[PDB]
Amino acid sequence: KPYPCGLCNRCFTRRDLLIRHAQKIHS
Ligand SMILES: [Zn+2]
Repeated sequence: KPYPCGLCNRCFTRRDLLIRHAQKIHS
């Protein structure tokens, strides 16, 4: 899989978790 977040300096596991991370913290 695929999922770097650009708001908090990161790399990742599930998709749904990145969506719930930005859609729960950033916007
Ligand atoms: Zn973040």
